[PDB]
Amino acid sequence: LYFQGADSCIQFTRHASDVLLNLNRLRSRDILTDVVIVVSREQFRAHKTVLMACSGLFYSIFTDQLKCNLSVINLDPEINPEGFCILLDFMYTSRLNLREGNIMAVMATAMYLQMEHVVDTCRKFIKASE
Amino acid sequence: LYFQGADSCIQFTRHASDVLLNLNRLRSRDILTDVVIVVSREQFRAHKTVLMACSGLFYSIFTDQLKCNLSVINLDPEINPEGFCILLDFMYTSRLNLREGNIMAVMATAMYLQMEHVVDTCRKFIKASE
Ligand SMILES: Cn1c(=O)c2c(c3cc(Nc4ccnc(Cl)c4C#N)ccc31)N[C@@H](C1CC1)C(F)(F)CO2
Ligand SMILES: Cn1c(=O)c2c(c3cc(Nc4ccnc(Cl)c4C#N)ccc31)N[C@@H](C1CC1)C(F)(F)CO2
Ligand SMILES: [Cl-]
Ligand SMILES: [Cl-]
Repeated sequence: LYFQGADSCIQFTRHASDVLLNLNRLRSRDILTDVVIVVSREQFRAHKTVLMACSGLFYSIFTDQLKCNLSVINLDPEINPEGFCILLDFMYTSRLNLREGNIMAVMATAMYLQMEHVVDTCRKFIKASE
Repeated sequence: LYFQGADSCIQFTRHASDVLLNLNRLRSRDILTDVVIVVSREQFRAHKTVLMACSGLFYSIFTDQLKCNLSVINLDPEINPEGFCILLDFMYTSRLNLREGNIMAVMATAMYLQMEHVVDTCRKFIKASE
């Protein structure tokens, strides 16, 4: 449940994961979602704070004085919707559903979105299959 | 960095804590904060999604069709501002700064805010000092 942290302060082991679980439940129920990400013919509702916390691209967009107030964000039409969906799920769950059939699209999408450790992980899995 | 989850899916160990760290950085810079919590003469800016994810009281308030749109929320004037501050910091960090001089106020505030495991932890620490 809790432990003594290195800073001599009480820390709750599952707190961060339980907060993320609740943020994903709010997303699933469309509660307090404040942006729709458009990827070709597909739309994905989300919370800007979670997107900024998980992506260098979204962090840049939503800290821009003009774009921070947009309710619709259109991604590059070359982005694969399934690749984006897999990464949005990862943002809200810490689970990345990589498969042989989606890894190239997930990697290209993570490069565009500036999610470096995901890109590095994709490169390592690709290197193992060559 | 990552591991094979029980659901045979790749999971990133530090993802949830790193997201929470970024949400606290946005709070510290007042980025995308969408509510001010008023506690007697003190004001605390925050993100409604994080408050709802961490409190039964805030979850009820921000799911109410009328209150979900309020930009200012006034707490009961009997709530101690320091106790609220300690709990808001806990929400964004997983670290609870309990001390002999603040534990009663933190416990009463956590009861009001419906943060059960925090209340239980406070009760256990109080029981040890009697
Ligand atoms: C480059 N980059 C990544 O490669 C990356 C990111 C990531 C996040 C920001 N956002 C921030 C940076 C710094 N400060 C502030 Cl307030 C914010 C905010 N808000 C920026 C660049 C990023 N986030 C992680 C999650 C934390 C775990 C991710 F795994 F989802 C993908 O990897
Ligand atoms: C009663 N109660 C607590 O006692 C409690 C809570 C807590 C949260 C909600 N919020 C939700 C519930 C269910 N579903 C959805 Cl979408 C939401 C949302 N959003 C409700 C009741 C709660 N949150 C945890 C953090 C998760 C770790 C806390 F540690 F900060 C304090 O303990
Ligand atoms: Cl302990
Ligand atoms: Cl592994």
